[PDB]
Amino acid sequence: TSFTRNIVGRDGLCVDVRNGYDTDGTPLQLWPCGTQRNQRWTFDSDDTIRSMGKCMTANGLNNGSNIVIFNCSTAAENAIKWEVPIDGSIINPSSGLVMTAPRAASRTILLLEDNIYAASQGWTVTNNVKPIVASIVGYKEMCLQSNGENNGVWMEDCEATSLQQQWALYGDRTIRVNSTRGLCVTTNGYNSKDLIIILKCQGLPSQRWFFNSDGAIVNPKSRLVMDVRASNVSLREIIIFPATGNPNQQWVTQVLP
Ligand SMILES: *[C@@H]1O[C@H](CO)[C@@H](O[C@@H]2O[C@H](CO)[C@@H](O)[C@H](O)[C@H]2NC(C)=O)[C@H](O[C@@H]2O[C@@H](C)[C@@H](O)[C@@H](O)[C@@H]2O)[C@H]1NC(C)=O
Ligand SMILES: *[C@@H]1O[C@H](CO)[C@@H](O[C@@H]2O[C@H](CO)[C@@H](O)[C@H](O)[C@H]2NC(C)=O)[C@H](O[C@@H]2O[C@@H](C)[C@@H](O)[C@@H](O)[C@@H]2O)[C@H]1NC(C)=O
Ligand SMILES: *[C@@H]1O[C@H](CO)[C@@H](O[C@@H]2O[C@H](CO)[C@@H](O)[C@H](O)[C@H]2NC(C)=O)[C@H](O)[C@H]1NC(C)=O
Ligand SMILES: CC(=O)N[C@@H]1[C@@H](O)[C@@H](O)[C@@H](CO)O[C@@H]1O
Ligand SMILES: CC(=O)N[C@@H]1[C@@H](O)[C@@H](O)[C@@H](CO)O[C@@H]1O
Ligand SMILES: *[C@@H]1O[C@H](CO)[C@@H](O)[C@H](O)[C@H]1NC(C)=O
Repeated sequence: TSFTRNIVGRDGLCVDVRNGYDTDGTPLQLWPCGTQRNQRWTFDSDDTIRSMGKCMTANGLNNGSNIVIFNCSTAAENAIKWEVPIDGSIINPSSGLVMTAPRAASRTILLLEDNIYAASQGWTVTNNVKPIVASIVGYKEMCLQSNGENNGVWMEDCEATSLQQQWALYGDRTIRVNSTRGLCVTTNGYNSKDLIIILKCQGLPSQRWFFNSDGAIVNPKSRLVMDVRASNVSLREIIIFPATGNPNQQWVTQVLP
């Protein structure tokens, strides 16, 4: 009834108990991923998440409160229970606040903040601490392709040799240009028909995505899903749109060699 994994988030860095100290109150931070014990988190059926025999703990339950390691028995019960929603958040049920990395840098200290569905609030519980590299196959068995910073994404015939068809699926729930990992698939607004482009990763809600069980790629803040505009690949426009279940909104990841 328990299992142990890393937790990968912002910029592909991992949740790390700072300096590897286990004394009560030691902050959680981002640090490059590894196998050290202070990055190994055990998920127990009691909804605790433990490292080095101690619990991930909200040191307070307010906007901006720090998350620390603390003795599981002596901490407040409200402070040591967590849930891992399917969209990749890590939520403290008592407060409703979510784990947030407010900066991308190593040594950034993790905070509970109001959920805004930001990419800074996306996490992946996994033993593979590298981004998964895949083509994103969609409408007409075509492949999603990048076309540079600030430009639209669009569909093209799948080519094993097209680097701009290769996507790094990061633990913070961002979809990144594999060959330029500072750049993120980004919706240019949260309204229906807003265009999906490539922009510098800035941890924004516009840069967060969820691969749901229906084959959709969902932007959690807007609720909207990636859509090949008008089922017309020649428009070279991918938008966000309400989920319809139609072929122009169905996507599969295909892992690359
Ligand atoms: C919870 O904490 C967040 C980080 O402190 C707040 O965002 C920050 O709000 C500051 C003004 O209080 C502003 O100068 C900062 O730029 C901003 N930081 C970022 C990165 O957004 C947040 O406050 C809400 O959202 C901001 C953008 C403003 O609209 C505030 O008026 C809001 O209160 C805090 N959230 C809440 C609901 O308290
Ligand atoms: C969490 O805090 C508990 C209360 O301070 C620790 O249990 C206490 O450990 C003392 C020193 O080891 C021991 O004298 C006390 O009998 C015991 N108190 C109680 C109420 O059990 C606990 O330490 C862990 O569990 C105890 C029982 C021993 O097995 C320790 O060796 C364990 O470290 C603290 N937990 C951790 C992980 O530090
Ligand atoms: C995706 O991009 C990554 C990062 O640039 C590429 O990975 C590098 O590949 C070279 C050659 O194999 C290795 O020597 C490095 O160790 C890799 N870097 C990292 C950080 O993993 C990768 O080849 C790209 N393409 C695919 C399909 O993954
Ligand atoms: C093994 C070990 O304790 N490693 C930690 C690492 O996980 C990180 O916490 C870093 C900076 O705070 O301090 C050490 O290098
Ligand atoms: C079935 C079909 O092509 N639906 C598309 C829809 O998915 C979206 O792209 C919209 C934008 O105006 O255009 C059409 O309704
Ligand atoms: C698809 O888009 C292209 C390019 O803009 C346009 O020329 C064409 O007529 C469109 N096809 C349909 C069926 O609307």
